[PDB]
Amino acid sequence: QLIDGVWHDTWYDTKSTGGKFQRSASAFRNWLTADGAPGPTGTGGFIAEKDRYHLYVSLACPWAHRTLIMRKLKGLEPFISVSVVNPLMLENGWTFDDSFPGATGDTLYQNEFLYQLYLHADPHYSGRVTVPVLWDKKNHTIVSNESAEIIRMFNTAFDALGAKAGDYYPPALQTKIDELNGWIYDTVNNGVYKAGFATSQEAYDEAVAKVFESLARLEQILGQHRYLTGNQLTEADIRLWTTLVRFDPVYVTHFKCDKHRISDYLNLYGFLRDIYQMPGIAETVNFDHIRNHYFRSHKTINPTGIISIGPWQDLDEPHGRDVRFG
Amino acid sequence: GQLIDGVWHDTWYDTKSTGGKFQRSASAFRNWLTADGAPGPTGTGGFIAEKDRYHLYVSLACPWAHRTLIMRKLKGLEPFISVSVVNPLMLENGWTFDDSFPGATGDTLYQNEFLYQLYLHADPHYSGRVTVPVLWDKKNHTIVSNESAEIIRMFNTAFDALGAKAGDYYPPALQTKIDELNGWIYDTVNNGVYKAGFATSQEAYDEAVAKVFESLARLEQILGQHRYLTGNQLTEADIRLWTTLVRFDPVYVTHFKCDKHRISDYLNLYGFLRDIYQMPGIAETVNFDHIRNHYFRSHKTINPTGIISIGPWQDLDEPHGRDVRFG
Ligand SMILES: N[C@@H](CCC(=O)N[C@@H](CS)C(=O)NCC(=O)O)C(=O)O
Ligand SMILES: N[C@@H](CCC(=O)N[C@@H](CS)C(=O)NCC(=O)O)C(=O)O
Repeated sequence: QLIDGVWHDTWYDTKSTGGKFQRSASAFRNWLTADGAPGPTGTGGFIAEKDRYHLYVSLACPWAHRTLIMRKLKGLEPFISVSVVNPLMLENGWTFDDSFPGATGDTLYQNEFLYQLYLHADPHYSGRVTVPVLWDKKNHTIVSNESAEIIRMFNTAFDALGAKAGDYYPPALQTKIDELNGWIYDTVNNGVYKAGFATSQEAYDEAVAKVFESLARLEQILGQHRYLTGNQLTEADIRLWTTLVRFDPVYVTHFKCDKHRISDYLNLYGFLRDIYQMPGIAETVNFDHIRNHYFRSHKTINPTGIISIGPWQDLDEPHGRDVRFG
Repeated sequence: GQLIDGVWHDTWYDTKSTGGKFQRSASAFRNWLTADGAPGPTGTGGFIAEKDRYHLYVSLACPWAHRTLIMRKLKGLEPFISVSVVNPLMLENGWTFDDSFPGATGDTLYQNEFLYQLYLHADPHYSGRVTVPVLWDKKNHTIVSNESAEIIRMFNTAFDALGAKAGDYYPPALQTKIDELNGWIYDTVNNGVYKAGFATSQEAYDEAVAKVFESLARLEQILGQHRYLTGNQLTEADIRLWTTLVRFDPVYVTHFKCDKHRISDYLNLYGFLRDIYQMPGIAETVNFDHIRNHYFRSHKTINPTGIISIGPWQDLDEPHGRDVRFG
């Protein structure tokens, strides 16, 4: 964590006294727009254009992963450059230590720590230092560090400039999507963390049951049609998939969500391989980063730092859900 | 923890050592219970098979201790061997006689507080690990054996003339095959899962866990040829493999990170697991609460939180067919 301009090695902190962290922690909720107008929150004028915006991600984070997937589906590679922090999130938090294969270092300003860029945008900044970060190269500031919104910007803001066709938040499906997003976040995306980081046996039992209850639900839905809302791929699927692709390799063992493996569900496993095999998506998946990060960064639950050999799986097996449905 | 010169050490066992290759009690307890009281190949004589003399201190969580409980059922030795179950929580005092946990009985002979008190009684200045199972001699108030591989040999024959059920799980004809299996099954599986769970470095874990799955693969091949490891006869090699197998999905998979495959993913190993589990008398010896509680809560070095994972789903009651499939 990063308190009023200074870092604190998990020293967050001595306690509280006014009052939640803080008045600038989600002060990065601006929107990229096509006209430069401010979005529904934050301020303008971050207008969609080339060679201006940049992504700071870890390949290990399921939230940052969303933005990489949307970057591929929408053909935004020629508009949006990418920096990849080191997988080992140690005492300094996200680090620009390259050397780990696929780690790039701060390829813009050559900083040494992710928290440095947060300061370069607000030196009096109080709050968490998270990926993903959508960065304005021209104002040297943070547009947004909220992945749920970054993927919506990517969805339309670049269309006139030549983005690939696709709308992952179509006005018709929006209420279904917001609804799915609601419980999928609480019971699955964030669910596996509530379980893996649970404080007591009682906490863990409640969290992990929610996880598997929802999996049974999703298995059912997938079920009646190819994706969550029907025959159309939406951001609700992408948001579910980033957790799913990490489930068998990390969450099952590391976060003790071990009642069933994704590979045990007919549909969920098919869904997993489906999106996995979409052109361009496999390359955004890097299991070394994923596994090194979780097993080595979380000393409070895996003190030994040992990376388990991992549940067996083959994501390249043809899935036939394109045929099966509708 | 560990006893040093009669003194228990809360897991500072010891402050290194400076002396060094424990000990004069590394001689452990290796006497043999025999039919006529003659001495076995180690230890001394006088431990003749009889009623109301011998007792067994176990944990329901321990695969080694579990071997002796199973042999006790198969051979019908309940009339001759009484049993005490220590508490599953193995903390800073080692095995404990804390009842309160269901299945824990306290010390049914002398109501001690700690397993290590029994060791001290046998050897007031004992230096070594305080382990289960312990075969205790009520007459001479000492320890006969604390070596599970030998206790099962004793159970297998020592009582044959006093009413033990017919059955030889180490018969002359199969001894060579059995000894060979025991050798590699012990090093890569019974103890292999431990080498993996407690590996100090990533390299140590990598080598242990691969040998574990390499051996399961080999075992899967063997158990697709006949009902048991050596053919159509159950032997101690099966029993020794089984006690690990039954703990594999509830604990070793998650807790010891042996998670490439689940036993339920193997047709034959999973059949063999259900097959032995469903033999009369066997299921009573299995207590998943003791097992899952012991491993997750006791090993704070591996699992600081002491959280007990919900655990891989399984079902050992479903019929297995192995009684017919072969041969
Ligand atoms: N709500 C934000 C937060 C993203 C997030 O939780 N990122 C994690 C990755 S697991 C992170 O960088 N955490 C580091 C920290 O909290 O110190 C989002 O959806 O992107
Ligand atoms: N040599 C013993 C080994 C059994 C053993 O080490 N049991 C473990 C339980 S998993 C134990 O009592 N360990 C206690 C300790 O080391 O402190 C045998 O094979 O009978």
